[PDB]
Amino acid sequence: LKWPRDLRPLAHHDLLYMGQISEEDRGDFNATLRNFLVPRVVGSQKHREVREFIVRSLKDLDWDVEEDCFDGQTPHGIKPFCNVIATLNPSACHRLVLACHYDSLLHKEGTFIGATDSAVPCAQLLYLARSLNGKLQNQKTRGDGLTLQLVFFDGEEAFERWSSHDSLYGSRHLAQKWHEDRTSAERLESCLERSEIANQIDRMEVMVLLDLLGAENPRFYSYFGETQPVYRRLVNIESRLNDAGLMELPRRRRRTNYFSNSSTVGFIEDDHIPFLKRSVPIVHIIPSPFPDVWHTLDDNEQNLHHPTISNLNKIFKAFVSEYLQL
Repeated sequence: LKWPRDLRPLAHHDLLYMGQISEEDRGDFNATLRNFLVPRVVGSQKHREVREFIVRSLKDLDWDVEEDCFDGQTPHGIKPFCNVIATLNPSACHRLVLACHYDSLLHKEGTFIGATDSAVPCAQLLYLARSLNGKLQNQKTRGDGLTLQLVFFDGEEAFERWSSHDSLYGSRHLAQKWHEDRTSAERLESCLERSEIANQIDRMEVMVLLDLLGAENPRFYSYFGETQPVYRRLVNIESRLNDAGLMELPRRRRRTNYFSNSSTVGFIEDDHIPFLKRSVPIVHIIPSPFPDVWHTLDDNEQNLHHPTISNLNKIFKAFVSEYLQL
């Protein structure tokens, strides 16, 4: 079946512009990232400070920001959780949703930063909102029924052994909340003609979930045939950026190959699961294999690979620009 929205290839001018990273761009991203490179344990002061920083950053950009807060039972007793949902144009029927988790694992061995997991994704979402703000604010005026939404999930990590009941606290909560919140196309602005809207979850046109990003040479695959048309845009954008010589490589005459033009047989549990189960199309931007530092105390700032992060930022900026026709 065809994707419900016609995907217009990015004009060369826009590809080149989105594929630019200046010294001011690097500095802004790095300043943003520094705010996340702290332990973010559920219920802790630093976790609250990170949430407040996300919320303030997006409110300052004139986004609608909801703090979806609740208490949930865990193997460590009752815990507070707060998802952050930022929506550029609340009234727009359809949302391109970009997401990640902002909590960090309570690690048995000691202080755990979770730099890839998911401090970098968090910073990338805020960087997108900041770097594209002018274009996003212009797009919001169009009345085209499409907008950008950023979701920062709380409580992705298990407190003890990962299980259906101990993991994905924020995403399970939000998916259920939105699924049970009934609405219809008539209540919303400019829904696509053949849309079936019965609840808030139906407004998530596609959820692009970023996780475990920041290590060198990640390998992505299309995890869902349903979103192959969207995934293939990431493949294409990466190819075009390489052809134009806009990717950072350590030697001349190399290419990045992050987005494999294949699917893989791999089952990964993550914040998309509660949405997938409710028919939200998913693009899961998570590497396979996971970074070598995964869930070790070495998942820290110095083990990040900055040229890779820069390259990913170019792909993501170009992707959002293409999808929203910025």
